[PDB]
Amino acid sequence: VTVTVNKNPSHTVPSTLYGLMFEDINHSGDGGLYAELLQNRAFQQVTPNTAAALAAWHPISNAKLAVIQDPSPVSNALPNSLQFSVPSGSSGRVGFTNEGFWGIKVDSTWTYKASLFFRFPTSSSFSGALTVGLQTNAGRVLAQNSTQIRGTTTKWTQINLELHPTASAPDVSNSFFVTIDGAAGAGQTINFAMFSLFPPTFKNRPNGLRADIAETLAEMGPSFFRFPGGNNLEGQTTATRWQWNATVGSLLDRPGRVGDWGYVNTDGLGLLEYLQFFEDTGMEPIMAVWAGYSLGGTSLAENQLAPYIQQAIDQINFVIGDPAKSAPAALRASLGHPEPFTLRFVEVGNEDFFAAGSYPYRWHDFVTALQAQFPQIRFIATTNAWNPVLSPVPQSYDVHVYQTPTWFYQNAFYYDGFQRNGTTYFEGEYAAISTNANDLFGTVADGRLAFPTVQSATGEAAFMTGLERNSDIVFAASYAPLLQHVNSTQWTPDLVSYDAGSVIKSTSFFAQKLFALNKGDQYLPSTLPTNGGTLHWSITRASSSGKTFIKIANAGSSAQSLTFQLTQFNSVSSTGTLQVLTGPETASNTPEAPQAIVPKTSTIGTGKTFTYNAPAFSVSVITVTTN
Ligand SMILES: *[C@@H]1O[C@H](CO)[C@@H](O[C@@H]2O[C@H](CO)[C@@H](O[C@@H]3O[C@H](CO[C@H]4O[C@H](CO)[C@@H](O)[C@H](O)[C@@H]4O)[C@@H](O)[C@H](O)[C@@H]3O)[C@H](O)[C@H]2NC(C)=O)[C@H](O)[C@H]1NC(C)=O
Ligand SMILES: *[C@@H]1O[C@H](CO)[C@@H](O[C@@H]2O[C@H](CO)[C@@H](O)[C@H](O)[C@H]2NC(C)=O)[C@H](O)[C@H]1NC(C)=O
Ligand SMILES: *[C@@H]1O[C@H](CO)[C@@H](O[C@@H]2O[C@H](CO)[C@@H](O)[C@H](O)[C@H]2NC(C)=O)[C@H](O)[C@H]1NC(C)=O
Ligand SMILES: *[C@@H]1O[C@H](CO)[C@@H](O[C@@H]2O[C@H](CO)[C@@H](O)[C@H](O)[C@H]2NC(C)=O)[C@H](O)[C@H]1NC(C)=O
Ligand SMILES: [Cl-]
Repeated sequence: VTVTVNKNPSHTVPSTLYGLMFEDINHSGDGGLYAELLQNRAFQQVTPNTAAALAAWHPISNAKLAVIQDPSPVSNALPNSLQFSVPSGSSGRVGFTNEGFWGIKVDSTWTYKASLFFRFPTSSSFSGALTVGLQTNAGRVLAQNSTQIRGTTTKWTQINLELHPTASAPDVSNSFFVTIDGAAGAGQTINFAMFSLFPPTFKNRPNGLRADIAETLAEMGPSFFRFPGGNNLEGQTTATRWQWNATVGSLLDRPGRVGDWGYVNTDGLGLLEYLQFFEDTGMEPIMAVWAGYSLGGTSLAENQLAPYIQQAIDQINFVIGDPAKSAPAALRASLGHPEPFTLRFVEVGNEDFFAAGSYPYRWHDFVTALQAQFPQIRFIATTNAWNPVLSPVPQSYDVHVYQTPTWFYQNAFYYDGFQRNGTTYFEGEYAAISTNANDLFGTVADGRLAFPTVQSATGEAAFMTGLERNSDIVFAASYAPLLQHVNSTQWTPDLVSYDAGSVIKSTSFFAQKLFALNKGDQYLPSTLPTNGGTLHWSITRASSSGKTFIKIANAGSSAQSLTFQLTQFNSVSSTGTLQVLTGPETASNTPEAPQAIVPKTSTIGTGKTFTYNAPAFSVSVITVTTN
């Protein structure tokens, strides 16, 4: 195929074209990006006196454990405590462990910060050391530290101890422990609350993020971060929706909530931690607000919305408001960040195409109020575009699609037919999820992808060339989901996977990275690909340097030759860089083979006219300099 590349651009490529979509799914927040190592650290949103309330906690020796509704809890937000009892007639180490999120990486180059609160519910004669530490799951101590406590301590008391392992563990099958001497402790009861164990964090932020994951996200060169959902925004009912103000301030004051993926969220990854991550990485937010619908099916009635609209105003004021003018903005300043954060885009709800009967009045009432308070923000509608008709007219829509790899290359012209009428489009969730057109959301046995494949990433890349061609109206696009804990998964495939110790970069990750890191500010129109075909391309140019990025997706089973014609340019470099992602159709990066499929860089001969053989199932970027 002969591809003519015009010198005169057709439009400016948005700075926001490629970015990330986050919600806490597959333990992407708790157990993932948020660096806390203890699971069920504060007994949030569990039922006292059940086995479920003790999830992740285990006795050492003859310890007796129960989660209680404490008569004198550590805080209003944290009503549950761990009741630890040592039988009379005891000796030797006694206590309890936390298994982490399916393990804990123990590294001799890391300092860990352990903390907990305790009190004796009945004043006692106990006198002895409280030891915290890390052990292998077979019981070998890796690190420990201790402090003296007394049974006369009936008031809540925080212990803060560092841990300094001298040797790394051989694997991640390790636990945090708390012990006393069982002879000293015989017959004693202690109540505990609000445990925490942190490793070193990204940018050394207090209450911050897991560095290997945070660095992997920054490596893809994203421009935006959509958060906090996604389904995790919505709750199952009004009462269990995400609420900004429950996620800020002391961890003692964050109640947590039951999320939308079968597990409790601590809300330790809260609004300020998100915003600080954006500052640390150069991303801008696309922030969602709850919009009167929850996943159990209930829409608030129109005459019930006012307090929820106010809460959305408060949320935005926390991010951008003048501290002198609102309580939320004053709270951001009191938490150490008096300058406003950047916020250009707010999404109204999530997937309101499931509740399109009520979205017209919810959209109308939310956006009327929010646009008046925040004239500069662009509000994003979540129903299917133009059906139903919304008032006020949306300036943006969020479009989601989960489909087969084949659908993606067949639908690369999705935006070409749209009118250009001042509305922009956010492809806020997309992925090729299954090879089974008849059951997309099924099991791996029935075609669901466990991990992205070369097939899936190449189909996505073909669709992405269409997003880039149509970036006069498409302003943003993000794969979903972003993150997966391989030991606790509710959705596959995912962009980036991990266990307690290591990260896996998928084929799709590398397609996202190749697109985002090789993107000019000028879109150069070219000969169109075949609508419905397997071979697609998109060309952009950096206005300041002349670097010219030719992105090619061959989503089919045969190699195809392209002849690029750049004769409209006065000069084209005689060599270019070539970056190629390819492999067997069904190949994936997995925990067992995490680098099976990675990009390869080389040089190729270029000029005013030059050829390139795009392999079957490949994503290629050719970079030349043009003037
Ligand atoms: C700005 O440009 C937009 C993009 O071109 C315009 O969007 C179009 O808006 C009209 C309403 O004004 C929509 O038309 C409705 O279509 C439905 C039926 O639809 C569906 O089936 C067709 C096959 O026929 C399919 O293409 C869709 O995906 C659906 O499966 C009618 O029942 C209504 O009475 C009405 O005709 C278009 O659907 C819509 N196009 C797209 C691509 O979304 C928009 O109106 C413009 N906005 C302004 C303010 O001017
Ligand atoms: C036990 O924990 C304490 C408290 O975290 C550690 O003491 C700190 O050590 C660091 C690094 O040497 C100092 O910067 C702090 O000033 C110390 N704080 C206090 C309150 O003393 C101590 O190193 C830990 N001991 C072991 C064996 O891990
Ligand atoms: C977060 O703020 C919301 C208000 O924006 C609080 O919810 C209100 O709580 C009061 C007292 O229980 C109720 O009478 C109101 O009906 C609630 N309003 C809404 C909109 O839900 C919520 O309690 C705050 N969360 C925390 C942890 O303090
Ligand atoms: C967490 O998931 C990992 C990755 O799947 C598990 O490690 C694998 O375990 C299987 C079954 O024992 C082995 O065949 C693989 O070779 C292991 N893979 C790797 C890369 O080590 C791990 O066991 C899981 N952890 C828990 C606690 O279930
Ligand atoms: Cl397919």
